[PDB]
Amino acid sequence: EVVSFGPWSLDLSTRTLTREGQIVTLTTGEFAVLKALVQHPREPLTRDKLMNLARGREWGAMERSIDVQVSRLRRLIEDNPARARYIQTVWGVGYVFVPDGAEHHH
Amino acid sequence: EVVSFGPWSLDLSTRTLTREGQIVTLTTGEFAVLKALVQHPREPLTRDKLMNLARGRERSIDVQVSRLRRLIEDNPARARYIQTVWGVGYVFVPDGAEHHH
Repeated sequence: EVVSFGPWSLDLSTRTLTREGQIVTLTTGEFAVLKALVQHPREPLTRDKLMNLARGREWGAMERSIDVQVSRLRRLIEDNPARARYIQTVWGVGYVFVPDGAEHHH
Repeated sequence: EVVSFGPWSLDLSTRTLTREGQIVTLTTGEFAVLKALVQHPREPLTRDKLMNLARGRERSIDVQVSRLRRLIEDNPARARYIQTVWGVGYVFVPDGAEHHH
């Protein structure tokens, strides 16, 4: 079960993120949040749903953790982190994984 | 069970890190690694012992420690609370005391 997006590939078996031959170091949390997003393409996830998927509901009180984790994923995977395309912000709700990097209008 | 080090306080009950009245945002991993370290003061932990304590179920740890350091250390390049045990892993020194003392 390997998912691709632009130059990135994520292998959910070996829990590895690759690009251009190199395996990139992710934290367990970054991996868990990325996994959740790629397993829900084009579906908006609230910050709570993301934490519930990534880490379980016993961590729910550290919800703000997710915004930090997403911003670190973005610095890594986005052509331009300030203009994220793979992980887009759903305003007032949370985040959405767009595998093709397509804007809202398409 | 609240532990202090310099201006920092960590409440293992409410899982909150405070300084100067402000609660600081940690990731679950940063919290788990910090908890492990403060629960083992002056005991060198290998990278594996740290991962076993933090997450049960690991290069992740070095990244997590370096982020903890950027946050908690007066000078991150000269860590005093989280010191490097060369070739082994890391040690939590609550008073920030150097190796010679």
